[PDB]
Amino acid sequence: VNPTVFFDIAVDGEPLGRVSFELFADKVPKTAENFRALSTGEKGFGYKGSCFHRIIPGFMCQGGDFTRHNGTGGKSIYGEKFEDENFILKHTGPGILSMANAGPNTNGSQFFICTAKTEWLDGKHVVFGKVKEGMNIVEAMERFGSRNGKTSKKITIADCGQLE
Repeated sequence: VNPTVFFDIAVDGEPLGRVSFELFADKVPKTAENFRALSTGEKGFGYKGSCFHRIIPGFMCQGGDFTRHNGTGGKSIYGEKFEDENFILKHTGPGILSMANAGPNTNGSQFFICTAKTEWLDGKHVVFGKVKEGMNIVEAMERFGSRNGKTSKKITIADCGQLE
């Protein structure tokens, strides 16, 4: 009953592979529904064509800024920012999907994919999903990041949507 969405990832326009995510709609329904709608684009805007603007190997891949493409933009289906829903789920290891924010109750559309267990983020960023298939593709994305987060090639979401 938990939805599954996919990202087809392209590197400088060349297809890399597909990542699918389980969204924990049972535990964080309002936040999950945000990510799901933005993945299908059914509200008229969302993630298709946007880039991963910050990739730090051994830490995380950050994306979701589809209005300014650099970490300063984005917006939710609920408006420009929505509340921290809960912190039931923790940052337990690689593959965790969590919301970026700018302080309490500032969730928009930016998210990150953890590539290591980030426990210091617990209680500060809302965890709402996990990589289901294609963790190897996230590992391949990592190799295009750097210590300061700048990517050496452009990593884009060429297509996305709902599988299940």
